[PDB]
Amino acid sequence: QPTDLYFDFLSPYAWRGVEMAHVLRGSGEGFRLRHFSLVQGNHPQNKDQETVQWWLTDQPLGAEGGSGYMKYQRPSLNAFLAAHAAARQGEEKSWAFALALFRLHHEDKRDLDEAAFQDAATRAGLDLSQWKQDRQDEAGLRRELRADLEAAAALGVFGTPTFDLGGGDVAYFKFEELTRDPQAARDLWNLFTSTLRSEARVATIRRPVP
Amino acid sequence: AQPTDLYFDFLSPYAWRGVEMAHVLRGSGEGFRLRHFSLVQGNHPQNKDQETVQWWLTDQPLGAEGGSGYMKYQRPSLNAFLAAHAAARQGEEKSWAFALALFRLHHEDKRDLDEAAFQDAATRAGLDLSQWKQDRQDEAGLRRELRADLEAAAALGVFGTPTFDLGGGDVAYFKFEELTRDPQAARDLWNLFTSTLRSEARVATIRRPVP
Repeated sequence: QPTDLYFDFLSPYAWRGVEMAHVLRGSGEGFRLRHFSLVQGNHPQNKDQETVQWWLTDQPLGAEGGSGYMKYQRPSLNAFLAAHAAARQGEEKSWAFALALFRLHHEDKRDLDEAAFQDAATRAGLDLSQWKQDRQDEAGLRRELRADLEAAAALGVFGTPTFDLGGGDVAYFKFEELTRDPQAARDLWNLFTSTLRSEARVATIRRPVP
Repeated sequence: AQPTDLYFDFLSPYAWRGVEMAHVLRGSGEGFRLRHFSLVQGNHPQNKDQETVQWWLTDQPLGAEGGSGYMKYQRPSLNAFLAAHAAARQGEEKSWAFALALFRLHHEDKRDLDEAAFQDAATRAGLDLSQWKQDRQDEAGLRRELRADLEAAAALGVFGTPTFDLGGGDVAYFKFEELTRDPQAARDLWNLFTSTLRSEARVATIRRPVP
C-alpha cells in the first residue's frame, strides 16, 4: 500500500516533499498524492473544532473577497481543481502536472493562475481537450477534492507535506533544502521512516525560532 | 566546552523521559548540561505571541497560586526549580541525582511536587542536607540562577520540554512517549535525533497529528 502524501501547492515545504517523493518512486517507494488545504486548515472557523466548519470546496470561485475570505483561497482552490482534472488522465500525468505546477510556482515564481495551469498542462503532456472537458465538471472535481480534505481531517492533518505510512504512523515532514539527488533522498526518507517506526514512539522533533 | 544543553520542567513526563535518556547516555560518551525552562511561563497569556517576555516565573511569590488550567502549576514548578538549583550548588553529580529523584517521585511514585517530595528527593540523591537547607535560604540568588536559565531559553525560542541544544545552531524539542533507559535503545534514539538535526536537508519539524 503506497504512502499517502498530503500537499498544498502554496507550500514550498510541500513542494520539497513532493519532489523527494517523486525521486523515491524511481527507487521503488510507492506514494499516492492527496490534497490538504492550508487555507482550510488555518481558517479561524476551524480552530479548535472537532468537526470542520468551513470547507474550501464550498467556496465559490468568483471574485475574491467577501465574508470569511482568506488570502490564497482562490488560487489554491483553482490549483487543486486543475490538479484533479489532470489526475483524471491517470497516475503518471497526475504526478507530471503536480510537479510542473509546483515548479512553475516555487522555482519560476509564477502565481497559481490560469496561465500557470495551462503551462503545467502542456508540460505534463495532457490531452488538452479532455482536460478542458474535465475542468468544466467543476462540481465533480470539488467532490473529489472534498474527499481528500475529509480524509486529511480524519487524520488530524495540519500542515503540508504530511505522510501517512499506514499502520497509524502519520507525520508532518518540514525540511528547508531541496533534496533531489537520489541517495540524498533515500537517506532523508530513511531517517523519517525510522523516526516514525521507532519503538520509543517519537511524536515530535521540532526546531524553535530564535 | 561541548555538552548538549537540555531544557526541562519537572512538570512534564516528556521532559522526564528526555532527561532519563540523556542520563543513561552520559555513560556512552555524551555530555549533557541540565537547564530549566518553565512551561507555565511559556504558556502564560501575557507571553502569548510576544517577542519579548512579559511575565517571568521568577518574579512570582513562592506561595502564589496561578489561575486555573495549566497556570495552576505555577507554584509547584517554581518551588521545584528553586529546590533543584539549591541541589545543583553541590555539584554536577548531585544535581543529576536530585533532578532524577524528583522526576521519579513525581512521575513514577505519582507524588505532588511539594515539600515532602523535595525532601525525599534530597535524601534519595544523597545531598548534604545542612548545606541544602542553607542554600535554600538564598531565595533571591536561586531566583537569579533560574532567571538566567529562562533568559537563555527565551533567546533560543524554547517552547517545550525537553529541548536539546546541540550547539552550532541546532536546537529542537524532542517529544517521545515511551520511557527509554536501556543503553542500547537510548543510543539508537539519540542517533535518530542528532541525525535529524544534522541532516543537510535542514529538517525543521517531524510531527504527528492528533486524529
